[PDB]
Amino acid sequence: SKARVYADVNVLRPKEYWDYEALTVQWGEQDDYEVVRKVGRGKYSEVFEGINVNNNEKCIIKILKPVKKKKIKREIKILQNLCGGPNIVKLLDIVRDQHSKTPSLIFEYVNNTDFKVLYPTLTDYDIRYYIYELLKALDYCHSQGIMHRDVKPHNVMIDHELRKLRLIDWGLAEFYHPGKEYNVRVASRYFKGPELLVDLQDYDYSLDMWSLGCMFAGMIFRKEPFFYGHDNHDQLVKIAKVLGTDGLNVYLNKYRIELDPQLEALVGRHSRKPWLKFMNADNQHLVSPEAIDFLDKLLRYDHQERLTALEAMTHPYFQQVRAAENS
Ligand SMILES: O=C(O)Cn1cnc2c(Br)c(Br)c(Br)c(Br)c21
Repeated sequence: SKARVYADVNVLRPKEYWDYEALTVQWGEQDDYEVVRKVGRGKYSEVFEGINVNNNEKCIIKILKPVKKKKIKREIKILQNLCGGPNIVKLLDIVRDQHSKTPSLIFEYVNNTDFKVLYPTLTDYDIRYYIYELLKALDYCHSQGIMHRDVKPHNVMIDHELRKLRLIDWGLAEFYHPGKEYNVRVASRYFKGPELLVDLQDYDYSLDMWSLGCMFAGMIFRKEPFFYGHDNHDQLVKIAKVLGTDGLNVYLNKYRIELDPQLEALVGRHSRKPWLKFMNADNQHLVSPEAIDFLDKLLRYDHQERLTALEAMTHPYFQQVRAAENS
């Protein structure tokens, strides 16, 4: 398998663009940044609102938990390469503690609202608008030879008062090289594409479009998360019960993949459910043939058949967002 767009971005660029192991980190001054309050945490970092003591401007300080040199360089290089792109979080400095060597990444501040409380209040137009803004970020990173590989609501910061969005946490992101076999232990379970779940390692930017489609399904159907598996096997089952097993077998045969027999046994046999099986009273104002059409074109087993992010931006579901942007 090869990406159908942007396959040659790293082939054409200087080796230094993508050879992140050759990066020499240029450390700033740790005392320029002071922690104000904790705002997030995860397996690989704790996140704080901070202040730059020189100019009294807010920032975000991401303090990294113990990590290999290779992995920190990958995230720094990808952030450096993407800084300035539409709706991409901006890495401003990189510092570390002298005694422990604990590194902190310093970002422009973003004033986010908890998605679990925000999404119930978004109107149909707001869903179209924020998904468009997220697609700007995905088409940009893909155009720069990068897959994010962890798109989920937790990594999409939205300041709803200011209608501003940033795609954050580039810690799982990778450069795309044609034919490379990648680790499938990426993304959050509920957003993992079928490629990860069936061990197709030569995947590409289209992985991010499956994760996007799971986010979008969750928003328009008001079902968080949309595919609610308890482990990676159960995740494929939850997908197969919606998309049907016929499509799955076609996919598996095309890429000459066989399922582990236990996984095969769990998946069983399922007809394709129609997307309208999911509409109900709470979500009804958000669900339309344009939304379903757009969703159906993202949630395909075959990663080669999904819309690209640039194709998604042009889908008529977004016509009003485009028209508004034009003036
Ligand atoms: O995980 C990350 O990269 C950083 N991270 C975690 N929670 C984060 C929040 Br809340 C904001 Br606002 C920003 Br900006 C980043 Br950057 C965050």
